[PDB]
Amino acid sequence: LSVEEKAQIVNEYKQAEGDTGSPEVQVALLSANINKLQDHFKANGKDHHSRRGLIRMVNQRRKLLDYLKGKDVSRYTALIGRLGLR
RNA sequence: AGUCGCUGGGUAUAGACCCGAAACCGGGCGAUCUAUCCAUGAGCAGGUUGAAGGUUAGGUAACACUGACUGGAGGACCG
Ligand SMILES: [Mg+2]
Ligand SMILES: [Mg+2]
Repeated sequence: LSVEEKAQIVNEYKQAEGDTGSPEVQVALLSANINKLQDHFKANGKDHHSRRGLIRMVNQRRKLLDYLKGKDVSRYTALIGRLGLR
């Protein structure tokens, strides 16, 4: 993922902060990066050592959602529907 | 003492006392039956079975894979 494509996302899903630590910043950065790789793995089929890196990012994303659900519900469904998951 | 007739018995060559093969060769006739092919036609009551596919619900990062609804394949099944 590029540098300005990171800066496009942090500007968008900022929690009126200027700050990159909140889960709505972190979940957004991972989800844009999984969608980019899906055509790398339709050309490269036998790329197994890079398949291993993608499953790290998927499992990291389901851990931050349950932390988000384990605190609030209003912040949760305002983020699930804004990305279209589950 | 031989020669040319005539009438008889033989012999040679021609179907050669009469009847009787299976086969072989040469010009034709035939695919209105039957054996394949070609062009143009039509014939097969009824009653079962239920493939692939598709839709949608779940499902998965995605493809997996599940269910339901449909669907109408076969040198398929009874008749
Ligand atoms: Mg004829
Ligand atoms: Mg004929």
